[PDB]
Amino acid sequence: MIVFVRFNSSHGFPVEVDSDTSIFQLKEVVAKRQGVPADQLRVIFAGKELRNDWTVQNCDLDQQNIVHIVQRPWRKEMNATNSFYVYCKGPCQRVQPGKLRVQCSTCRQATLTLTQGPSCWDDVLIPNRMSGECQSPHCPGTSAEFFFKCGAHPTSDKETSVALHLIATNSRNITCITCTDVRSPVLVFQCNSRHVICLDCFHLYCVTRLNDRQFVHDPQLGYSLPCVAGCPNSLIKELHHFRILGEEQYNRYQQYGAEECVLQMGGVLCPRPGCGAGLLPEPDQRKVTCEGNGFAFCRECKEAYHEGECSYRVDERAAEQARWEATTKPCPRCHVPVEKNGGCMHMKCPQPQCRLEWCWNCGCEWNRVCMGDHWFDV
Ligand SMILES: [Cl-]
Ligand SMILES: [Zn+2]
Ligand SMILES: [Zn+2]
Ligand SMILES: [Zn+2]
Ligand SMILES: [Zn+2]
Ligand SMILES: [Zn+2]
Ligand SMILES: [Zn+2]
Ligand SMILES: [Zn+2]
Ligand SMILES: [Zn+2]
Repeated sequence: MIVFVRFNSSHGFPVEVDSDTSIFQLKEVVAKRQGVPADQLRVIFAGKELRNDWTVQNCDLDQQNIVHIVQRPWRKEMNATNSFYVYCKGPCQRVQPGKLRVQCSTCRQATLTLTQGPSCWDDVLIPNRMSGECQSPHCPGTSAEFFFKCGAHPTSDKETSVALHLIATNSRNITCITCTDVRSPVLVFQCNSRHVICLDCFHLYCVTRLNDRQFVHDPQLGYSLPCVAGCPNSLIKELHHFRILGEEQYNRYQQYGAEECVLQMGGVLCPRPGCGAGLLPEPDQRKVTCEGNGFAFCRECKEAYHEGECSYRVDERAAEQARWEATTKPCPRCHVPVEKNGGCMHMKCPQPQCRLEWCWNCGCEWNRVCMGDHWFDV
């Protein structure tokens, strides 16, 4: 039996299997075809992942179906303090806990005394949105500039990372829409229902819909994907979020609209996994080589050039389980209770004979580590 494997490319090259051929064996075959460890490969078919020990018959893989193969190792912390996540592009090259910092938006020093602590994303994302008096001599300094750095290791004061607004530490023990596991962290989709997806699933979701070319062109935004359950008006607008796919898959995303153009005209894409390059032959030509300015292929079947003939829904309970949205403490020194009034973890005690500033979560004296890790609740 012949199925088609899409591996980090939109053309599905063929592989022979029987009914009794296992998934982990199908992987082993594509693994040694492409110089890639099979303990990193993931079989995706009609939006469901196929398990190693399943067979073609267990999978109901008919003749001339199309599977996807994608390189993401499965990675098996729930109780984390942190509130924010950046994408660190060196060294880490992955999603890490963000460390939050503020400075005056004019002089650019750590001298801006904030009118009040932030409590939500818009406070620290939207420009000129919060305020204070800079202490710097002779600085007009009216506006706070919040910036994020990777938390995992030391960072200089200019070595910043982009925030991932959509990503949350899964403190609410919410299950994933696609795979139904309680994983942390998760990406919350900006649909009505706030459907939740784990980072693994997200990866697979993006890379398959990349190979399918089922990405959505929004006139006033570029190319993106909605919430996986097809929720209306849920395109991820904050396009820095497709950086969490790693350089290589992210680089395919940056080429997508360039490639879609080449097809618009009448050209066609090189099928090699790796080279996703666009080419513009004579409309009536059947032979096509990688000329921008590697190999020669057949315009029709997209194999090494030859002669004569060429050879979703999500679950209801999963989707309702996966919605992100579905008092006073004693002052650590004086012991008298205070309420929190918003999202901010910065507390001050109002008894004037103690007046301790403290972290609401930790019950310790307020400090840069709580400031950076969990200034506010999310
Ligand atoms: Cl975040
Ligand atoms: Zn880092
Ligand atoms: Zn200033
Ligand atoms: Zn998942
Ligand atoms: Zn949704
Ligand atoms: Zn090529
Ligand atoms: Zn052909
Ligand atoms: Zn007190
Ligand atoms: Zn704290």
